Amino acid sequence: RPNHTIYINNLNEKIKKDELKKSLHAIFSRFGQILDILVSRSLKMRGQAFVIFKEVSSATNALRSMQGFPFYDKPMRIQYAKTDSDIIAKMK
RNA sequence: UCCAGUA
RNA sequence: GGAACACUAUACUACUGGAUAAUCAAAGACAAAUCUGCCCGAAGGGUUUGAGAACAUACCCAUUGCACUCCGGGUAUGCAGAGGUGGCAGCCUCCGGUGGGUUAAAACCCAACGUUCUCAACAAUAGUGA
Ligand SMILES: [Ca+2]
Ligand SMILES: [Ca+2]
Ligand SMILES: [Ca+2]
Ligand SMILES: [Ca+2]
Ligand SMILES: [Ca+2]
Ligand SMILES: [Ca+2]
Ligand SMILES: [Ca+2]
Ligand SMILES: [Ca+2]
Ligand SMILES: [Ca+2]
Ligand SMILES: [Ca+2]
Ligand SMILES: [Ca+2]
Ligand SMILES: [Ca+2]
Ligand SMILES: [Ca+2]
Ligand SMILES: [Ca+2]
Repeated sequence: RPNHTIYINNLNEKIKKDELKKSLHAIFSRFGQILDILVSRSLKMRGQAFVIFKEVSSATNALRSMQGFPFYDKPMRIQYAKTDSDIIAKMK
């Protein structure tokens, strides 16, 4: 079910944390306001990224019209955040 | 291993 | 450069180039100034080497992973960052290599950035100067 944050995995693991951040924000800006974007290259949190929007309609729209997107020769796998992000929890 | 210049 | 004021010589370290005649050339960052705030100490000043650890960058193995506190493993690499008396933050200047601006081209300018901590060793000798 719809949520401000979207979970993206199947991301090219060879990509630097800085480059990936700026690239993600770029392809997801046309969808709405981006409060933040979490990326880690840990053992557990790599190949993935959380991307938070300010509006749920933005996220819902981003998921739908970006699924399987060829992001670094690897078709994205977007999904809704199972849980809510801290940024949003401590707010409303 | 010596010699110069430089640092 | 030369390591706890400062300078010089020597041993010595590094860059670059040479063969007793040891060439020319190349190579070279501590130059200028000594800032602001806060904070810790009995005292603030390391152009040395090493060892751990962390971090970064190449590959290699493993990982398809729901986080929001950094944090898989392995091989190689790191030997350029500097000054402003400790630390954190900011600012000024320098050196370096990227990316912009301006030019006929430079030169000038703008911006972002550049390996850190811990332990251990070493910090000589000769001379000079408060
Ligand atoms: Ca010098
Ligand atoms: Ca000297
Ligand atoms: Ca000395
Ligand atoms: Ca000098
Ligand atoms: Ca000076
Ligand atoms: Ca005192
Ligand atoms: Ca110093
Ligand atoms: Ca690694
Ligand atoms: Ca290593
Ligand atoms: Ca370096
Ligand atoms: Ca410059
Ligand atoms: Ca110029
Ligand atoms: Ca800055
Ligand atoms: Ca100590």
